[PDB]
Amino acid sequence: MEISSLSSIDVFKFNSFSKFSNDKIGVIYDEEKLSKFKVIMNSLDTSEGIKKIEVPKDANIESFKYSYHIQPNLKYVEDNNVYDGYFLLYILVGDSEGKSYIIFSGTELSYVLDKNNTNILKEIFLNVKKQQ
Amino acid sequence: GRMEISSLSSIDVFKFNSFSKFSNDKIGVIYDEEKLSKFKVIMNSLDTSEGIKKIEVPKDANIESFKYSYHIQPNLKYVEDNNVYDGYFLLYILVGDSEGKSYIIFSGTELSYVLDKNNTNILKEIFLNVK
Repeated sequence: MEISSLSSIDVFKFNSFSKFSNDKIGVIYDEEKLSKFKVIMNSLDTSEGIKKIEVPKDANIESFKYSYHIQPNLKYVEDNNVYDGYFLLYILVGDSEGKSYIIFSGTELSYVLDKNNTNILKEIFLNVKKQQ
Repeated sequence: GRMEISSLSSIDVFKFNSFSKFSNDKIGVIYDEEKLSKFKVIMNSLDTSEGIKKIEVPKDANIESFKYSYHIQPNLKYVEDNNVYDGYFLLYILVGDSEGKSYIIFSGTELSYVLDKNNTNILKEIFLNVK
């Protein structure tokens, strides 16, 4: 299963570490931001700058530049066929050490990302706005 | 991104013998997943990364300036309109000049890209010891 494309990322207020948020902030549609997030998502288990870790249970949102619950809406390839899918993620971008975290909602699967990846995440999540 | 490369099966490598005609002088083939996956990422990021820039085709590039110069045929699968298709590209590639830059030119077109030092380092890994 490989992500071929993202169509959007729905962005929600980070209001829980256990339940995916229904407090919607906005949506990311920009092709370049989506392409950069795809690359990160496809490199979680194969990059020197990303590491699988236990869920940081004592993390809090005030320690990070950006904290959101996000739903990347995507297409993936499996068995030479294309499928529509999504993920429900908690994302914590840019702590005091320049690290970031991605947690898969409803699981204990999580990753820590290095400064290089954090810089990319800061580009992706800059000025998330509601059309209002 | 209406067309997204999902995977590469190989890259055929040919001698860089022209700036106008794709070479049929075969040197070898790259099969390594680590290498192919890195090349895939570059090809999908040509228009969407800070380290790659669309440029006019270089008018006075010399193969002697580069660590590697090849004509390459990446063999691939891509997604378009919810289908997986077989495809390929015919590229001229110039890897690692004295400024650490690399170039990709699409054979038979005016489409070309310059790649930064980070990408050049990746290309050097991909094109090390072609057999």
